[PDB]
Amino acid sequence: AQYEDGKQYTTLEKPVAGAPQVLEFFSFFCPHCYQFEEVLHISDNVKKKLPEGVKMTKYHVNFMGGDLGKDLTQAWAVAMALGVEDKVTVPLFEGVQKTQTIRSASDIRDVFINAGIKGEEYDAAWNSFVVKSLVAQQEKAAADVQLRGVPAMFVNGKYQLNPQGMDTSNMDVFVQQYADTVKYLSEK
Repeated sequence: AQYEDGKQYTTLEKPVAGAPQVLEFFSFFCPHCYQFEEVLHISDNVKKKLPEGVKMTKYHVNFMGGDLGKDLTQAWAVAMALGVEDKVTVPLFEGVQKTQTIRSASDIRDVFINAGIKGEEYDAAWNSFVVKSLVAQQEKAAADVQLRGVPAMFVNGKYQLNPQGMDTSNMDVFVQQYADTVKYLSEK
């Protein structure tokens, strides 16, 4: 074939019932995630090629950056709850990996404040049980697929993207190949 198990994707031996259709895992400590978001715009290009009636989910993971890693997962829960993912993703990535001005929960908070979310509104979210379950979901989804690395994408809880098996000579070509694979896996 032209798409073959083990080449552009791998198949999960232990399939995951009821999973989100397109599920992506990242970490703000993850250098390739930085690339995936800021240089490649993977999530967005995948979306551009998905059929619609297709829900796209992105979750943070705990296993990088120790204590701040967890904070970052709670903060992403807050971002999801407030629907401000698009206003913090870039300053969070740059704060962790470019300028290195994120060192504590408080610095994470500053990004939101400067992105216009109100202090009160952030702290309330931060402490809300809706946010707790949202953190729980993120962890549960990671746990369901035996996740030990990011960036990672899963399609219908049964296929995992395999980007090491795609040409990286041209960044645009890498993205299209990636996205087209998601779409093929989507229709499978």
